[PDB]
Amino acid sequence: EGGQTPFYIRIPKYGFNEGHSFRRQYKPLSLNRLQYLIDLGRVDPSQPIDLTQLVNGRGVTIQPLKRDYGVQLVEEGADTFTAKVNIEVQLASELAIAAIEKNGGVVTTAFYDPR
RNA sequence: GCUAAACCUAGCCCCAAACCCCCACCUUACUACCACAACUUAGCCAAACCAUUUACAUAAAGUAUAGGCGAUAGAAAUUGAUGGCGCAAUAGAUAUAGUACCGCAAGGGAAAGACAAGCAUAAUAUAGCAAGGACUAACCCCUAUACCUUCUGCAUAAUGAAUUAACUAGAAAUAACUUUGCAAGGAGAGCCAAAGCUAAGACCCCCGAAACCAGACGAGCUACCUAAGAACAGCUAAAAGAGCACACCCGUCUAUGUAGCAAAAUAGUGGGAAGAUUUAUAGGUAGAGGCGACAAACCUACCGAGCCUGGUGAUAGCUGGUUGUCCAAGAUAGAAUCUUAGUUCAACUUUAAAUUUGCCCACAGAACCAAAUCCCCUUGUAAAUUUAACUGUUAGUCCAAAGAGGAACAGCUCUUUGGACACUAGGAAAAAACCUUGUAGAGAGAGUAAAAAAUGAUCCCAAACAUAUAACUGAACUCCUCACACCCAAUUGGACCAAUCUAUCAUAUAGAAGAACUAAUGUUAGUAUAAGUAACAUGAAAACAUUCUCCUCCGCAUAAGCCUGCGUCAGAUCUGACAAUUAACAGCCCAAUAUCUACAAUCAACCAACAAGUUAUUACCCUCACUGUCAACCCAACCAGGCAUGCUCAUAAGGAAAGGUUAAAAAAAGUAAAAGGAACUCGGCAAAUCUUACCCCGCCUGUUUACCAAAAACAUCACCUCUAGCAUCACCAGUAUUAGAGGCACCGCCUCCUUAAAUAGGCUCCACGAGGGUUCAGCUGUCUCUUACUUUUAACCAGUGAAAUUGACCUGCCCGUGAGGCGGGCAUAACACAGCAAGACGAAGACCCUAUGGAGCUUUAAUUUAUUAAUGCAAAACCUGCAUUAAAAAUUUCGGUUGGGGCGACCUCGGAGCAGAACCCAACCUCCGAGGCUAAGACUUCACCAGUCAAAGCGAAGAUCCAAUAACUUGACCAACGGAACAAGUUACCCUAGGGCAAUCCUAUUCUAGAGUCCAUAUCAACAAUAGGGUUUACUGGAUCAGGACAUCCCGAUGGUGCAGCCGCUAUUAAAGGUUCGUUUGUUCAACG
Ligand SMILES: [Mg+2]
Ligand SMILES: [Mg+2]
Ligand SMILES: [Mg+2]
Ligand SMILES: [Mg+2]
Ligand SMILES: [Mg+2]
Ligand SMILES: [Mg+2]
Ligand SMILES: [Mg+2]
Ligand SMILES: [Mg+2]
Ligand SMILES: [Mg+2]
Ligand SMILES: [Mg+2]
Ligand SMILES: [Mg+2]
Ligand SMILES: [Mg+2]
Ligand SMILES: [Mg+2]
Ligand SMILES: [Mg+2]
Ligand SMILES: [Mg+2]
Ligand SMILES: [Mg+2]
Ligand SMILES: [Mg+2]
Ligand SMILES: [Mg+2]
Ligand SMILES: [Mg+2]
Ligand SMILES: [Mg+2]
Ligand SMILES: [Mg+2]
Ligand SMILES: [Mg+2]
Ligand SMILES: [Mg+2]
Ligand SMILES: [Mg+2]
Ligand SMILES: [Mg+2]
Ligand SMILES: [Mg+2]
Ligand SMILES: [Mg+2]
Ligand SMILES: [Mg+2]
Ligand SMILES: [Mg+2]
Ligand SMILES: [Mg+2]
Ligand SMILES: [Mg+2]
Ligand SMILES: [Mg+2]
Ligand SMILES: [Mg+2]
Ligand SMILES: [Mg+2]
Ligand SMILES: [Mg+2]
Ligand SMILES: [Mg+2]
Ligand SMILES: [Mg+2]
Ligand SMILES: [Mg+2]
Repeated sequence: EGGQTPFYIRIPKYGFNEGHSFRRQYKPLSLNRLQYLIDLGRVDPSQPIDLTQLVNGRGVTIQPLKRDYGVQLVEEGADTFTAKVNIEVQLASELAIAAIEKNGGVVTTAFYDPR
């Protein structure tokens, strides 16, 4: 800025990003999307839905190398979800647990290390 | 018509593949043959200084991490791995060649081979950016201030260009926009994804410093030193840095010369010339180093720090450049910044896109203490806001107005409202800034706008006109017939396109790219201009055998250097062949071991000194090989220069000062000069003559700034001060009467005259000085005052034949504007030749300012102790590690506004007038101080960063980075107060890039009013007023020639007088003519005869 102290140096530091490379990330899998994938025949609800079968149906795109650890079910679309699925994900809000149980479904949260 | 112009390939560039190749020679390299050794990149460069710091498959990932946490730097785990839209002789390699040539050396480093400019055929005719309108007609008429770049516009204010041809300067990401594919997914793994992804398309130049660091090359020049050599006539004087003076060395003063004979010479005049002298030969000292009788002197022509290669395409807020066509939008609020020669933000500009209000604006409304301004309903309009994406400009000039500063002036600094300029056109003379006028083309149509004067110094300046009806003239404005994108800088958008290559046709559609030159003191080649100019050369006659005239510190030889460089023949105006220089002279040397090796040389004897100057034994009975041998010569680019020694000392040797002519100027050298003899001049410089006296400085001889200073500077005997008790590489084969480092400079003594005239001259201390000043006498063309002759130059004829310079020129004078070129007058047929120097701001060197350029010097400016030296502590009598103290260095910097730059103040924030009435507006203008939590909406110091107010609701009544921190957070400095973490004084040695209508007053005319023995006018004439003219520092003369005005000093004419008269005094008129010589001195005057 011509010698005047630059704008990006007169504003104090704060840990907006400290640790960002190690804060784990999870790709959402909304119930809307799960229903949409089930209907069009991409995932198969007559077979346990793990991460492999979510990806082999191109339902979510997992990036291991960017510190994604897995999927998280999100409550969006709890209404209108009608499917009997045995889904294994890496997180779940209690509303998603409900949405999967109310229709006679089992949901289990597993863990997967980056390797 | 010459000169030229043209061509193809010889080769090369980038890839792929494949791992590539007889003799002599380290001594003086290219020479057959005898007794030591090799083993961290600093820094240019970024941080806009600089100091820590700064780069040398794909993906992960520009992530972790490092970092004045600034600039920037930056992993790993894991993943998986024969060809050419190339050049084609200024290109491609530098290449026909690392040759020629340059340099001592390291090293540098070429060229080329196959009807352009310039001229001729054919010189020109008043006048003028060389053209345009035209015209029957080339000129004549009217119009018309060259181009680029930089400053606000620039008449050329300044910079650049002789001219042609060739070569020569926009490379790329982050987003965005456009067009395709696919679309909740895209992508040929890694990435993105709340319509996004993938692909393509578009956008970021060239030349130039002083410098820095590293490694090489240089002491054949010069500075000094070493070894072993050489020179120094004659006279005077006898052991001396003695006197006069040759060879030799130096270089005082003047003149010539200034691209010269010479990148420092020539001629004369000069200093030394037995010594501290001069000099040939080999060796040594090497660049922050050497050497230095210190001058920043010299180290291979350019040294306040050599040269070459590399880092290097150094960097450059600075200068200069930046190449096809056409159209369109397009300009002067401000803030911060080691900042005002620049950058970033804003404001303004541009494009694409979205949306709906934008501008003008009455009535109402805005405070207590003149102009106008603000705000909106309508109305005339069609624009405005918002979003996405970039560049560019920024502290401009003039005019009207209101203010502040300098008078209410100085064409003066600053703020504000408006206009114009940097855009077109017409007017006021020329004219950026006044008045008139804009949207662009063709017309041999038309209507208008503005627009005319009244009553001191070269040469006045349109010519004229008192009285025939007021209208006409006049633009690119407007109308007319036709056609329309077709007149701004920086910038931005768009439509076209020259030429080349590739794909397909086989000029088009595409794709590419070394893709376009009126301009960089651009580079290379060609040819011009100055120019057939400056300059150069061959003694005479002849019968080519010879004779004559004149000249030389020259000639012959050796050495050094060079290497066939005027011998014959044959071809030309130099090329080839042939031939040569014969060793006795000179070089090329030596078997070993021990021994010795005290006393000079000077005609070497007298006196006298100091600087002190080979063999005995052992081994060998071998013979002349090898090389230089020439010349007109070497170092200076080819040369009035440089070059050691021996002998000839004016020549037995060697040469030629005049191409022919005439006898102009100016110039150069020389000779002569009447009377006077320094009156010249800064000065007796030069020349002629040869004498004297003093004063200042330095004791003397000597040395120094190669190439502007030879001195009053350096050195020097003598004296003094400081340090040092001693081995084999200097001091030193030395030892306190010695050695090194400093100051000073023997010795003795102490710690009013001058001239006619005058600003000049007048601690003791002999001798000396190209030192400085003064004087006597003489001398002389220095001068009063020039003149003649000779030589060179010169001018002409003949031969040979440059260079600076050059935008184009068809190249006048006077006045005005701001000048050969503009305006108004005047002049004007064309053309050589020789002169001159008034003008063409006619073609190196200085001075002021700037750069967060460079290099220094000093320090009590900041940082360091790495290296050394002392200690101190551990380590096994010496070295290693750590710490402290010092010296020695090393790296680094020099804030801002300013009287007239310096001195001195201030530098952030706040309040009052300028800024009278929303907002804002400068000051080194005017006057003063300070250092509870949550949350709708807003205001703001014209950016940002900061800053400010706040309904409701819930609870109680001076920045960033760093360190200490558990913390809740915390501070100093940053006051140069948007802040480098820590840096001053100075450059007379500096280098590069660049910029350059007077307050106070002087004088004359107006009231006379005051005086003058009476009386203003015979004189001063006070203040003031009206006139023409300047005052810059504190808090440029002289010679030479002079042109001009009159405001007249003289001469001329006239009036009054208190001159009763010449002369005086004032006043009018008059510029044809004239307006002296000297002493002292040089802000230039003044004084004096
Ligand atoms: Mg600063
Ligand atoms: Mg720097
Ligand atoms: Mg070539
Ligand atoms: Mg070449
Ligand atoms: Mg021609
Ligand atoms: Mg001119
Ligand atoms: Mg020029
Ligand atoms: Mg020598
Ligand atoms: Mg550059
Ligand atoms: Mg600057
Ligand atoms: Mg326009
Ligand atoms: Mg309104
Ligand atoms: Mg028009
Ligand atoms: Mg074509
Ligand atoms: Mg080009
Ligand atoms: Mg050129
Ligand atoms: Mg001439
Ligand atoms: Mg001549
Ligand atoms: Mg021989
Ligand atoms: Mg012999
Ligand atoms: Mg001989
Ligand atoms: Mg002879
Ligand atoms: Mg001759
Ligand atoms: Mg002649
Ligand atoms: Mg005489
Ligand atoms: Mg002397
Ligand atoms: Mg002397
Ligand atoms: Mg001639
Ligand atoms: Mg004039
Ligand atoms: Mg002439
Ligand atoms: Mg600066
Ligand atoms: Mg500097
Ligand atoms: Mg104020
Ligand atoms: Mg302000
Ligand atoms: Mg603000
Ligand atoms: Mg409240
Ligand atoms: Mg500052
Ligand atoms: Mg400031």
